[PDB]
Amino acid sequence: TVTYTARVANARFGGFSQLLLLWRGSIYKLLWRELLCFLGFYMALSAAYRFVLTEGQKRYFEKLVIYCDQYASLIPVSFVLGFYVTLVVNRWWSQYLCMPLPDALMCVVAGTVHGRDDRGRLYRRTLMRYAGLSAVLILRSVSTAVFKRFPTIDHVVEAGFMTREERKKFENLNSSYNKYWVPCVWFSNLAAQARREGRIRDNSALKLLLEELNVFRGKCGMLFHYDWISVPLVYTQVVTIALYSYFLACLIGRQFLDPAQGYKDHDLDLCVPIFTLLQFFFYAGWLKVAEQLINPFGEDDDDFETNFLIDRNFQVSMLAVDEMYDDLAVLEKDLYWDAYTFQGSTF
Amino acid sequence: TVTYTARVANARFGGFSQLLLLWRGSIYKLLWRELLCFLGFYMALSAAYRFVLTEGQKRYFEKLVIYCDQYASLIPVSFVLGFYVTLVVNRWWSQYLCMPLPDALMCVVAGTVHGRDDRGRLYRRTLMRYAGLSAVLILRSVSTAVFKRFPTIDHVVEAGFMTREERKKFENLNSSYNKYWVPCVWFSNLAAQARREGRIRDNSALKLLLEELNVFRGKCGMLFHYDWISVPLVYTQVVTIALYSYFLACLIGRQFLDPAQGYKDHDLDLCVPIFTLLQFFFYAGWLKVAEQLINPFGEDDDDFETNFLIDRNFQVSMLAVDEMYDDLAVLEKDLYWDAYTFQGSTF
Amino acid sequence: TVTYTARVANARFGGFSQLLLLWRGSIYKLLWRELLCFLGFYMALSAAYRFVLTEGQKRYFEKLVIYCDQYASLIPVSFVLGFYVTLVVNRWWSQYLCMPLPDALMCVVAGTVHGRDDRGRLYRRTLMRYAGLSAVLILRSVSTAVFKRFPTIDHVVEAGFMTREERKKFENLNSSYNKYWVPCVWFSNLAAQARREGRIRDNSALKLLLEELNVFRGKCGMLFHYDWISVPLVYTQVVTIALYSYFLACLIGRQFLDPAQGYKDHDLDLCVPIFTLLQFFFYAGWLKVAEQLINPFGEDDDDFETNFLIDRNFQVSMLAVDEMYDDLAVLEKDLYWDAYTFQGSTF
Amino acid sequence: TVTYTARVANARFGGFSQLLLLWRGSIYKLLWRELLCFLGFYMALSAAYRFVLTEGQKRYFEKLVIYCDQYASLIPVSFVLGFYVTLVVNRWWSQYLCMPLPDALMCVVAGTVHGRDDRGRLYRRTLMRYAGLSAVLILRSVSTAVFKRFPTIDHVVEAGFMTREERKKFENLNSSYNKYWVPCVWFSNLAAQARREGRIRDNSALKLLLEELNVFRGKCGMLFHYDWISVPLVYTQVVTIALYSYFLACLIGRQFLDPAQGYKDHDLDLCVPIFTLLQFFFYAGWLKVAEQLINPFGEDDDDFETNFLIDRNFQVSMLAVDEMYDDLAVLEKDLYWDAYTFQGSTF
Amino acid sequence: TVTYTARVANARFGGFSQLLLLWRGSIYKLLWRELLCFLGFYMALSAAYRFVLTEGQKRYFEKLVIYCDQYASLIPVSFVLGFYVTLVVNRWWSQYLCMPLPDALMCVVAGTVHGRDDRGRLYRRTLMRYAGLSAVLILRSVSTAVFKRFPTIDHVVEAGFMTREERKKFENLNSSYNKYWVPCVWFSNLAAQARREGRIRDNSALKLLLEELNVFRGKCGMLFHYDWISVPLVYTQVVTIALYSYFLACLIGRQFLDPAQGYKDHDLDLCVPIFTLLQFFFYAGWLKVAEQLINPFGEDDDDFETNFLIDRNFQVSMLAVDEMYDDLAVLEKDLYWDAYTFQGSTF
Ligand SMILES: C[C@@H]1CC[C@@]2(OC1)O[C@H]1C[C@H]3[C@@H]4CC=C5C[C@@H](OCCC(CO)CO)CC[C@]5(C)[C@H]4CC[C@]3(C)[C@H]1[C@@H]2C
Ligand SMILES: C[C@@H]1CC[C@@]2(OC1)O[C@H]1C[C@H]3[C@@H]4CC=C5C[C@@H](OCCC(CO)CO)CC[C@]5(C)[C@H]4CC[C@]3(C)[C@H]1[C@@H]2C
Ligand SMILES: [Ca+2]
Ligand SMILES: [Ca+2]
Ligand SMILES: [Ca+2]
Ligand SMILES: [Ca+2]
Ligand SMILES: [Ca+2]
Ligand SMILES: [Cl-]
Repeated sequence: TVTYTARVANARFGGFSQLLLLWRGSIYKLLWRELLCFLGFYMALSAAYRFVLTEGQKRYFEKLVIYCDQYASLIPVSFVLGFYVTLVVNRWWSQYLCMPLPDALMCVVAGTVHGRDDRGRLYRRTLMRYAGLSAVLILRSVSTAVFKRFPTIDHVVEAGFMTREERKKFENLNSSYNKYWVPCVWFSNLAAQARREGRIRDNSALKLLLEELNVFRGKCGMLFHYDWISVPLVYTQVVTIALYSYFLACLIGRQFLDPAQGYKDHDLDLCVPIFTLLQFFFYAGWLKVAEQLINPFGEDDDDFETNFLIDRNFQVSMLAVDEMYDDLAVLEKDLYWDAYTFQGSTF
Repeated sequence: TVTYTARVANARFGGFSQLLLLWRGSIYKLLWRELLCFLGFYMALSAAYRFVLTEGQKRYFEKLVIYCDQYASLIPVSFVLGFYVTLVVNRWWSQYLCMPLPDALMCVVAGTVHGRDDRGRLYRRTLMRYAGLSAVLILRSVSTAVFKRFPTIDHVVEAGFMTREERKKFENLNSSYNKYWVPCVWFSNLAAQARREGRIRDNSALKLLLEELNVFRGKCGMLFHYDWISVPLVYTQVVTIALYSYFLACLIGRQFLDPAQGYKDHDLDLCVPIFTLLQFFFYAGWLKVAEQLINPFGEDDDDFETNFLIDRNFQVSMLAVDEMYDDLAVLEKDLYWDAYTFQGSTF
Repeated sequence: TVTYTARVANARFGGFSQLLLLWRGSIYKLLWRELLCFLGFYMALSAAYRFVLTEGQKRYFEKLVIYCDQYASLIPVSFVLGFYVTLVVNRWWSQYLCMPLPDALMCVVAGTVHGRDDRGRLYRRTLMRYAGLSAVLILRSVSTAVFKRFPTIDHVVEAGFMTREERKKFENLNSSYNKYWVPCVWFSNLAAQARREGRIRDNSALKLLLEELNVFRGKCGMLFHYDWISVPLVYTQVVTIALYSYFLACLIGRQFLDPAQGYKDHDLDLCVPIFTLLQFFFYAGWLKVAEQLINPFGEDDDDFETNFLIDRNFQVSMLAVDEMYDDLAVLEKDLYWDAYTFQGSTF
Repeated sequence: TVTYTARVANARFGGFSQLLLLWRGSIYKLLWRELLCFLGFYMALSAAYRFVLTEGQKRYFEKLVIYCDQYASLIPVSFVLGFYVTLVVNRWWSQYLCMPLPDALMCVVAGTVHGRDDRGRLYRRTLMRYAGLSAVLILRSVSTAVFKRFPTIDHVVEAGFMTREERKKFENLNSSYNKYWVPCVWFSNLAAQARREGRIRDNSALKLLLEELNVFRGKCGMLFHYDWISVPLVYTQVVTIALYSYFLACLIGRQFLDPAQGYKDHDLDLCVPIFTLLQFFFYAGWLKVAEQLINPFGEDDDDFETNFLIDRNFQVSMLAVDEMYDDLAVLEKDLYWDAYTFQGSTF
Repeated sequence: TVTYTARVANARFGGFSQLLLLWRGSIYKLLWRELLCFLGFYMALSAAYRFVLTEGQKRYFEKLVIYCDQYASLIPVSFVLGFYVTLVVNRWWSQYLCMPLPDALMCVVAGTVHGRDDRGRLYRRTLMRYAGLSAVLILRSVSTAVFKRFPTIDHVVEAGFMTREERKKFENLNSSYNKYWVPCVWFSNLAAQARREGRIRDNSALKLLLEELNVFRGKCGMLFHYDWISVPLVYTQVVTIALYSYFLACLIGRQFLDPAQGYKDHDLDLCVPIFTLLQFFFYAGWLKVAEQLINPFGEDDDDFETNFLIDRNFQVSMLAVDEMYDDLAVLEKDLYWDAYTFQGSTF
């Protein structure tokens, strides 16, 4: 993730111009290789036309150039690319919203799972750790960065998310499917035990805990579903073929022809297809943004900070339910007990 | 479902090019027959024009070709196809989200339906099996693959989803409508019996069970509703007619005319309508993707893995509520009891 | 509703071609009269030009034809029609989702309203009947088919949805507004009485009943709101005028002119405006689909099966809460007590 | 609101033609003045060109007309207008859904706030009146029609929504912000008092009451938010300027030039820019529909019936919670105790 | 925020014309500098062409002007700008809806946290202050205006949102991440203490309090998420480059050429590119609106009134839970105890 929200807080005279100087997360970084390849093929064709081909071959090449310039418009590149990019961006933001966060759960646990003794600390810490462990399991399933951080379950155990007895129980479970859900079942069982023990003081608190657990588990499952059900491969293939075929057609039909032949709209030889290069920049860049966003759990610059989120979530959960439990400041009268640096339209 | 999420985790230089070599779930697999038929008709017309027709017939054919090339644009193919494909894709993802999953229910059941004896196991297993049975009934109603797997209720009984006494009760029920909802009513009655027996320890736990059951049942009903209320037949007919009429018009108007006649934009005979073939590829492929996605419960490559989901859901449910019930590891102090391979914009 | 979901389960070679042979719910059925009228006016104009008008009148008519062919594009028909049709289709699916269903309520009632005696049956049956009666009242308010089935409240009483004492109470209520909500208030009062009687065993069950009742009542009210707040009349008028004016302009400007005059793009007299007829087919058909979908509660082929849904809902509700109450098969060990015809991307 | 839902229940041969004869809520009513002004300016320019200007001035005017006809397309009128109108329509339907309705609250109150004596009637009536009063306060804040009906709080008191003691408490509250929320706090306090008194029999009923109250209050607040956060003024200014500049350009460039000069596409003087008038009709009408819908709480024909809704809501609430409380017909066996005027795709 | 909702309550003859005279929040204010710069560069180029260049240089410049006028259309400015602006506007309204409001919480607290003594006042005031403090912490994290108002935590303490003992606890918490969530954990702990003390009379009231707290905390977290996950930098760069390159191309290709050369569509020298200036106005203004809306928490005219909302929320919360607690007017019979200044379609 490359944040620039502060740089654009106000609409200024040089508003988005200063963002053109950024390299990390930029279009230049994603596109300079493809732009160089396109320019190289174009200049190879141009050099062949200018220096290699004979006169009759040049006339045939000019006819082919005019033909391909005229009929390259039949490719619905904008049509297919717009549909694809809209689909990808919608999936991208939805996938970000699907990352499980322990904040609601840690608030409920701190308010509902009681006891200053070691057993209450154990209960709260273990419930939050089960939530974090489910998040880690699904994230290493769906994110290449998290997988590189946790390539084995041994790594997860060594990171403190799973104990060794829990590891024995986890691997002893007979299932051929992804086991990210197992800590959620552990959470339900442990919450039931805590309620039966009296650590959870009422059935409504247990119900609230289970509801928040199910929200968290639903987010994990939604991450799994997005990972499994890709954007349909046929759409990806079609948009890739549209871009490729259109720009090969442009490699042919955007060539500068000899102005001495008097071809219409061919009388200025600039030797560099600046507008064709710009059009490639925009269309291929749109496709590259979809390429980067289609799996936001990879290791692109603008891909989500999954490992950072894991660390933040674990630290904040443990702070909230262990250090902060029953640790309020004394009830104090505030400053305005006895009370800077629109009403409506029709009034 | 053809997953390629890992292949596109990062935006690479050969980003989507390597996906063009895939055959299963590809545009080539869905479109090669139609492309061959279009090319065959085009070449039949071209051969007739080149070898069969007389000179005056050729002149009339050339006039007709110019006319149809000019006025084929009056067909709003892009207009109708874009609307249709957007509608289909939205319905497709919504339908995937409507498939019932037992994960929330299994967590609630494991946390709320109690007893290590055989009767508690029976309660938990039977509740999860009722959920799975409702899912199977609606899926065999709406999915051709699931129907081929369960062509009769006898098959459902032999798969273990329904017992024979339950089969007698099920077929003895007098209804002319789909009975997918019956196991949900069985679930409500059994949950009430469990609460009355004391296996469910509180009324809030029963309420949570019923709420999750109603979420599951609503997903089953939404599957039924999507199956019943098709995309309006008139839209399908209109987009099919638009594509067909436009490409018959192109079969006429994209023909290569004799360059000796000096017709404008007709001076290069390439003998193969490469750009017309590409345009057919893209437009007919868009329509074929809608065709494949319109019923995502069939047996296309990218159709949903309904039978796999049935098997996974049943196995995971039975694991969660029977093997994993009250089977926690002992409460253990974690690694960070005494504590790898952004704050905000305005700060 | 004309369902064809099974016919399109798989994307086949003759995928959507076989749907072109359907008549019920088809574009041909909705559009053949308008297409005939357009063709008749076109041929009347063509006959007048070919046989009636003098030479100077023909020259003026040709100038007018060229003018209207050129400047008919100034009408933003595609612009207005696309907006209108998207709005209509979104409202259409939302309206289908707003039809009240008793399934959640019948599950809750079967699980919460208890007693095998006649009084418990009376309670459950009456609660489900109040829900069904509210649905019937709003549906006959908003659906012409349901109104034809229930043109008076006497018809509703004779159908068994309302008793005669309930009819006296209902008509004795002093209100000038639609009374569809009255059975929902009856439902709340009866649920409160059942809880006070002990038939509902706990306050959380009563709360769940009231929440599901409020979901049902909200769906009825949303049906009323969609019926009241039409698509803005000005949009309907504007799109109708756009279509009409554009196609009158085409009646003028698509006429075949005498090829002997050497007008550009006028040298082939086909005598039948096949592409203009196709364009009318597509644009007027789009408008006709919006026309049919704008009120999905009428008696069009693809309009919702409201009376079928009423009958199904009543039958299923009465089955669920009366025949199926406390009628479980004995708890039996399933087939897999001692256990046919993807893990993740980063693994 | 101008309802025509019944007129379009079925797609008929004269489907939308009969809606063109309506005047209230029509495009003609909203647009005839602007259309007359545009036509008057056009005819003033045409008269000046035809009768006033000299020959050289006519030649310069013709050159200017050709220039402005060519380059008026550079104004992205369709681009900006489509975005703006989509935004406005989405906000419009969302704003309608945000109007608070007391139906859920009246059902809950009738089912939960008990007592046939005068005190129970007082409780139920006062709770529903607090809800209605909050609705009235926010509506007179946001709706000009409701403000004209209630220009002072004295008018609200005289309408029976607020008592005089409540008026003293209301105006004695020290706040510079809109006080629409005050009756909701009164509602919470009164519900707590009723529960403490025993009129509300259980804590779950109180919780349900507070949840429905918070839904109602959230709808009131959402009305306030929509009133405050307008569609960004810069979008309104930009679309207004786009329309105005484009149609001034058309006033210049759509003028009929002397056909004797042989200007291309200028050889038929119709003296009336029928297609330009139609284009103005459609584009300016689109803008006028956005103008009417942007504040749906004004006094346009298609603006919401806010005062009617206030009256209906108050009457129905008082009927539901006072006249209908504990006023059920005796539990009676229905007609089908001993039982007119689709199963699935894969079956 | 620049509200003009009242000015557009009705669609009037001078409907949006009167909004063109506004300066604050206007397009003129956001765009006059860029428009002046574009016009200055255009006139510099025009002066060079008219007065500086030689005849052969003029001919080459004219050829370049024609080339750039023709091929500047290859830049998909409308394509990229429309996508970007739609994304920005959707994020903008979602971000407004994400601002936390204490209204639901203050209603619940006033109805559930009891006691007229000083301790009950302390409880209610402190809970509402914790909510407000969480809102302030996240807002100063995400909003530059709120940060300028609260550049240090000392400023927050001096504003009364945080006490000094709470400040010691807050800074003593060991975390490297944003601590906006800490007052929510304080809220949960204090609510648990109040329930254990008997100030909260039932477990369902505590559950409702925790649910509303979690809604509030989720809104704060969603503000953090929107601040962190910017609109992808590559989209911003691409749209900025598209606009810039297109309008530099127009600086070249919109130049008025010498009409004596007889270039087609170059025969009227107006010396001022009025239509090019208008096109720049619209396209660059669209981009500037996205620029202003992309971070709606800055200090633009139409940016949200975050500090006003902070003050309003705190004042209203303290009024609702302290001044208004258990302060009802006596239950009084209303005016209509013994009872001004549509039924359905199918009836
Ligand atoms: C861009 C993409 C990559 C490269 C490439 O694909 C697309 O670009 C294509 C363009 C082709 C050339 C077009 C024109 C001619 C003239 C012809 O002359 C006929 C005889 C003559 C004598 O009188 C009649 O007038 C000889 C062949 C030649 C040079 C083609 C060679 C192959 C080329 C380079 C193709 C190559 C594979
Ligand atoms: C399609 C919709 C329904 C029908 C209809 O509306 C639109 O279509 C319109 C077309 C009109 C005709 C256009 C051309 C001429 C030539 C003119 O000749 C001038 C003199 C001449 C002598 O030298 C100068 O050259 C005489 C009149 C005539 C025939 C029009 C008659 C009315 C018609 C049929 C209109 C009719 C009401
Ligand atoms: Ca990525
Ligand atoms: Ca399929
Ligand atoms: Ca209809
Ligand atoms: Ca209005
Ligand atoms: Ca801003
Ligand atoms: Cl609850």
